[PDB]
Amino acid sequence: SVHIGAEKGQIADTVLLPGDPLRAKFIAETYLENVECYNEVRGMYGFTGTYKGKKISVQGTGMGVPSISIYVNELIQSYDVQNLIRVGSCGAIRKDVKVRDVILAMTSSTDSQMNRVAFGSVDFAPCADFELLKNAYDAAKDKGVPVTVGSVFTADQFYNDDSQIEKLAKYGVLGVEMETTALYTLAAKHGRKALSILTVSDHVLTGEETTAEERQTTFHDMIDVALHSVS
Amino acid sequence: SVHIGAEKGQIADTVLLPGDPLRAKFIAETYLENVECYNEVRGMYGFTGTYKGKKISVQGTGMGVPSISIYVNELIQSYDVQNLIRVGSCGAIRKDVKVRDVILAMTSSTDSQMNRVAFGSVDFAPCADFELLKNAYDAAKDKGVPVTVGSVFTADQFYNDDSQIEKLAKYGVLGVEMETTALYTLAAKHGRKALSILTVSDHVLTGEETTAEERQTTFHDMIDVALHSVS
Amino acid sequence: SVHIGAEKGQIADTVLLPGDPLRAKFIAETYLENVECYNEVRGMYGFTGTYKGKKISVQGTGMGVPSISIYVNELIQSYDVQNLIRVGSCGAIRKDVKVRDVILAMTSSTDSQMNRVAFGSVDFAPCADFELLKNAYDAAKDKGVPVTVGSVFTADQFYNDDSQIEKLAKYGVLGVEMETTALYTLAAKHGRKALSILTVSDHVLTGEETTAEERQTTFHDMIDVALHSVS
Amino acid sequence: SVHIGAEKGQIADTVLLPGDPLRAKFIAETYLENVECYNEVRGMYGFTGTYKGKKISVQGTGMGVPSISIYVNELIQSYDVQNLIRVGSCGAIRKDVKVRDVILAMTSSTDSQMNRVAFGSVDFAPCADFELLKNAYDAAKDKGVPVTVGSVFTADQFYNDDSQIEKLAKYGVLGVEMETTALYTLAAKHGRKALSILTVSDHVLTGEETTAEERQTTFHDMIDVALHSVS
Amino acid sequence: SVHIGAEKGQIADTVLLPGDPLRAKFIAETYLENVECYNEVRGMYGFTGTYKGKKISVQGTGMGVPSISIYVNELIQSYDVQNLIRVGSCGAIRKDVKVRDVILAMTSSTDSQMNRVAFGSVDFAPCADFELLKNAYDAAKDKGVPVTVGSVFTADQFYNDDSQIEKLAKYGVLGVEMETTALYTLAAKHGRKALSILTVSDHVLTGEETTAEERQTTFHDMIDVALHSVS
Amino acid sequence: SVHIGAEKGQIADTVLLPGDPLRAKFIAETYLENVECYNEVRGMYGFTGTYKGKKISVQGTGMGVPSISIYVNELIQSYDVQNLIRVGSCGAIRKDVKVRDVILAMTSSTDSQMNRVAFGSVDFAPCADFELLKNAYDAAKDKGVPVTVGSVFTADQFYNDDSQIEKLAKYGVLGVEMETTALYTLAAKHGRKALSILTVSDHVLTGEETTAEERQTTFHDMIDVALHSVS
Ligand SMILES: Nc1nc2c(nc(Br)n2[C@@H]2O[C@H](CO)[C@@H](O)[C@H]2O)c(=O)[nH]1
Ligand SMILES: Nc1nc2c(nc(Br)n2[C@@H]2O[C@H](CO)[C@@H](O)[C@H]2O)c(=O)[nH]1
Ligand SMILES: Nc1nc2c(nc(Br)n2[C@@H]2O[C@H](CO)[C@@H](O)[C@H]2O)c(=O)[nH]1
Ligand SMILES: Nc1nc2c(nc(Br)n2[C@@H]2O[C@H](CO)[C@@H](O)[C@H]2O)c(=O)[nH]1
Ligand SMILES: Nc1nc2c(nc(Br)n2[C@@H]2O[C@H](CO)[C@@H](O)[C@H]2O)c(=O)[nH]1
Ligand SMILES: Nc1nc2c(nc(Br)n2[C@@H]2O[C@H](CO)[C@@H](O)[C@H]2O)c(=O)[nH]1
Repeated sequence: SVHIGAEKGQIADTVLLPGDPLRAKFIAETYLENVECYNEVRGMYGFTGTYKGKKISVQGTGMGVPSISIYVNELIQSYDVQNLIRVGSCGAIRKDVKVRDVILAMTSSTDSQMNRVAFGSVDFAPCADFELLKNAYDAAKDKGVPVTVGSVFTADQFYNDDSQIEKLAKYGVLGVEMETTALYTLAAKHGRKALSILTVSDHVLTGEETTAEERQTTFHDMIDVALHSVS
Repeated sequence: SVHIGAEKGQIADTVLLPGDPLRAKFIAETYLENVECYNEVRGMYGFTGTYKGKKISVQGTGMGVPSISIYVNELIQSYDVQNLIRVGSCGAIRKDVKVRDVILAMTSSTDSQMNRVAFGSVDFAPCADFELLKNAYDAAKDKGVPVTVGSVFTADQFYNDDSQIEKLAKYGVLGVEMETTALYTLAAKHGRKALSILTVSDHVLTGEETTAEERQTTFHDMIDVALHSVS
Repeated sequence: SVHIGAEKGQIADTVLLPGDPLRAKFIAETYLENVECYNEVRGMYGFTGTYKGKKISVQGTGMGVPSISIYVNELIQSYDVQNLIRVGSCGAIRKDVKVRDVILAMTSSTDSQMNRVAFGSVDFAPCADFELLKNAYDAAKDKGVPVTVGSVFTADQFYNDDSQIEKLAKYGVLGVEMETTALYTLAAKHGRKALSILTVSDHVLTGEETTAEERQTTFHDMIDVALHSVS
Repeated sequence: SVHIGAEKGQIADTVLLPGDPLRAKFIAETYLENVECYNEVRGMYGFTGTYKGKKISVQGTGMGVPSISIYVNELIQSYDVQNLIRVGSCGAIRKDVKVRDVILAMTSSTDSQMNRVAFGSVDFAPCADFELLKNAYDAAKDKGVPVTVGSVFTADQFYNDDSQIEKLAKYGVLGVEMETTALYTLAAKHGRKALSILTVSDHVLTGEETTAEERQTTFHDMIDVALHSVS
Repeated sequence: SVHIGAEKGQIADTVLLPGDPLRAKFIAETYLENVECYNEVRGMYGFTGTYKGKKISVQGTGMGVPSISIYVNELIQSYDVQNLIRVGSCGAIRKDVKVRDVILAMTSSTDSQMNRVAFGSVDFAPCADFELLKNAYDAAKDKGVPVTVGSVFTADQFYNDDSQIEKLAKYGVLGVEMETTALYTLAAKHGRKALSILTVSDHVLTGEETTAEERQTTFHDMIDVALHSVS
Repeated sequence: SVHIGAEKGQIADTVLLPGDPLRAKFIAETYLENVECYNEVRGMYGFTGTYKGKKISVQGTGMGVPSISIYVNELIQSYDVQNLIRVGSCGAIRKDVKVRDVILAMTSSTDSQMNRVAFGSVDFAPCADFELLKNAYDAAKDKGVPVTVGSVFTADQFYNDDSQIEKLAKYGVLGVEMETTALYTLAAKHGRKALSILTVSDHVLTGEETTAEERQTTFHDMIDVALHSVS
């Protein structure tokens, strides 16, 4: 595989997908037993290890549809990965999305052309794998972790003169990130399972920041939910 | 309201949405107590009645994004309707979608331009209200009704020289109907709740028909699921 | 035929196409001899009968490109229908379109994606069959019925936050309805003949309503023109 | 006016619009009394003269939407031109369009982006002014000149690897030229009157050429029809 | 060749491409030895002659993507033309583009659909042939003629209610003309060499005109640069 | 600045832009004096150091329009960067592009929607800053490094079922990468200077790989050209 320097078997059925390869390192080393690094290519670290005696891998994706598509493609095609879970965050675009909320994306809107390229006059709506979604949801409820289930917006431009998120907020969209559409689309295409779990980095519309302590907590809940949504 | 001849209060918080106004009549009269017809405009019958002592209405929608949008718009704007549930069927486009399956749409793809008109370079992904979805799902599981959760395709043309459903099947899309995108989009826009529950009228790709008896059963399960997903 | 429960021969060469299936019933029973109903499917009534000893049928279409396309498709493919005439109304978008005017559409603009789906980078301009147009025009002139000949706009959304009709008015477009583009496109594709004849339900831009009496008259003139444009 | 070197009044209410400025010269000098040339700018000759004691002008347009738009724009804006009549030819794309036929375009399809630029998600259908159309039609019938009334295709590329005219033929489109959409669109926008009258230069699909003698005749009929459609 | 009445060999490897066929005549007769006119078709004059003992031709193109595409297509396909150089002018859309500047276009933006037709979801960026570009640049520098190298905008509409040139100026685009995209695209497609050299007819945004004397000079420099960029 | 943890002044006027943050480290440490790392955020290392007594920085960009846009945006907005030079490689899509060639992109095509989002019906052609281009070209020629000047294709999908590069090759496009369009577009928008210099990682169409030794050499020439194109 071109972008991942690993061997047959070095990668688990379940990969967790942060955007930052340093959060990849942090996650593995903080949460997992007998950790191994399998990829050092391009600094986009991946790691396999164990959680409750079950194998789990953690691969960085980079930022943007185009970067994540690369990793998801190779993970699926070259390493027969079965379940794929994005664990990152997003800018919240609604007031009712609270900074302690954990978002489970049923679907994703986008200004990426990726789907228009393949489909033309169809708006393809990507779709989370429901069984993973239900699991993650259950895992949250049973521990009373605050959870919201709805849609997000996979953007191409972080800095965006022509942002239409105001209109997206008005249609119930929860927050904007930059990966989900690609994950959900590529996974479904290959008959695989995928889900994005997200925390709120800030409220983008009402301006305000969230604190370091608030981020640590919700981060930690995201990884918890992800892990138990699986074991 | 232009298309519905009813009075303030004559319509419930929860409306069920068949496409056929004669299935609207059938549903109400078969399932509901002390039934009343409130709309005779254009033959697109609507009915309010009672189920387990709780008010429920049933309004026909017509076929197509443009027709349902009319009814959904008026129901929401003129009659402050809170929950909206499409109960119809669809052509299945995958082999693994069985003729006894009951489909709960998390989202919908489309070749309707309705969203491109409002959004331009965004693929808007419509999103089912999750709380209704979960309810309907639970209601099925607890009675052991076979249920599938995924996406569908809201088409504009029934007869379609340029059908791309083959490609849609390959991405996990379950079946094609002609209403969901509109329901989900208009509902979310108005901060309301919506869901499409669907049965399989036929397999469109593998050609074969389903029998009258198979349709009666699954139909009956759809209305059951809808009702209990609410009470 | 899937949507029409009729037998070979039960449907005439010339079908008149109201949107409302109750105007279908009204028209037939008010204007035609030895009337027969051939379709009760979905409440979308169709009727064959006689006018001046010549067979004429009247089929409801529903509202929207997607609904009418269904009926037009089946009428053409399953019942070898030769001439198709939409008789409905429209919202007028110009001041010079008077509430007593009868509109004959030479062509139609649209925000439906139906043609973009089939054609891509082509703006397909649908085209009325001229021989029917000329007839209808003659039939009006010879009785001195006020008649206007120009274009309309086939819309997808009745209620439309992103309405561009102001700009359409400025280019001479007369009024907005929701069926013509589909009729004209499907008819021409099958080497058949089609025409939309329309009355003014209201002025949409200058706001004002038209009265019940004004509508009865112009309605009656529309059906007159349609019938004589044929006999 | 930038592209036309003429003075207030030097140009008539009725301008005839060939594409070739040498057919402009030919037309005027062959058909008109006391001829005057008013424009020599860019070689795109225009001429005013008299026909049956009534003033008529004849201005070359060039080939393509972009060129004709220039001349039509200036003629309308700078010289208050009221009626505009394209007299050129086209490649026929249907077998039933005979080489002696004279085409009156009710409307025009296009791959020009001109309308998509102004309108976005609307397919704008340009529309001939009916009163001119009727006149031209009458003028043909009364002299028994063979005449067809339908649509054409305004193309951007003469030589076209991606030609979709095969599909356009199947929808009843008669022939392809390169000016009409622009004429009809700009004229209607300015509350003016326009019409394209066309002869068949060749059959494009069935390959075959038409002879010099056949072209002279039909040409001559086109100019005849145009003139009498006015006097 | 359909649009050019010339014989095998009558046209040089290097053709200069003004838009005006009268500037074509002027150029040849002012700059070239033993001049011959080979095309009189449609008034779009072409001329072959000699400059410093080397053959050079000069063909008018008309205005617009669609017109120039015709001439470029035939010149390339029918007369095996190798180098093609547009010598015209443009409206400047930036303050820093001075009225004495000579523009060499590396590339061109457009609202023509020509490339979208062939490519769909790709923005094709046309590309000047660099060897010609470098030559022309050198030829300017060595004589100290003021020269700017950047991009332009090939527009379809001269008069443009929906002009986006303000936004184009902000991205460094230098000026607007109506031919370059077509030249560069068709030339590259046929493995040929092309370049647009342009003078400033006016500043379009800041309104002001340039004088007749300023135009004569820069014109003369354009033709100079073109010729020496070749000998 | 959100994505780069550096202080005012820590970053030079001239930044070199590899995609791989490990090639960023390699480049700096191999080519530059008194090297300093200023960014460790996300593993996307940036470094400032000295070359021939002049300050030069080297920042990784990630893969894809969306990732590079982030870094370019911050570098320009937060650190007033003046010149930006992408030094990476690309898949060659033409036979005449030799594995030892060094590509200087005058412009870039794309299937990214980034520009369509901002521009709509315009194909925006991004444009390299010519002064940097000329420098880099000169620097190559004077040392006799093999250099090609033309266009490339900025793709969104590395793995691409719907690849149109075959058609792009036919129009002279040299190779496909994933960053240039974004660089050139964002740089020009902010009145800055940018250039992509590229080596050939493989021939994508004719299949064959290039060797490790061939890559080391051309890589080394790319960095050489970049540096001297500046000093
Ligand atoms: N567009 C956008 N992306 C965001 C935002 N906050 C975050 Br964390 N992201 C994510 O973080 C990366 C860029 O910061 C991308 O992967 C996004 O998924 C935001 O406020 N806006
Ligand atoms: N496009 C499409 N629509 C279908 C199909 N089967 C059914 Br029931 N429908 C639904 O039935 C109506 C038309 O028959 C529309 O509302 C659709 O929701 C099908 O096989 N294809
Ligand atoms: N969009 C639109 N459609 C209209 C209007 N008035 C009428 Br009657 N219609 C027609 O009536 C149906 C919806 O009311 C559609 O079939 C349209 O053809 C109007 O003011 N606007
Ligand atoms: N695209 C196209 N245009 C044609 C054709 N025949 C003729 Br005459 N034209 C017209 O002639 C000019 C180019 O030859 C354009 O103005 C068109 O209006 C044809 O076969 N194809
Ligand atoms: N759109 C546009 N085209 C221009 C302008 N100035 C000139 Br000279 N042109 C060129 O001149 C012709 C129309 O006047 C076209 O070929 C353009 O190349 C201008 O200010 N705007
Ligand atoms: N699409 C594409 N990108 C390529 C290729 N070879 C290379 Br190195 N790249 C570049 O390398 C990264 C992905 O491998 C992207 O940044 C591209 O710029 C190729 O053959 N195809």
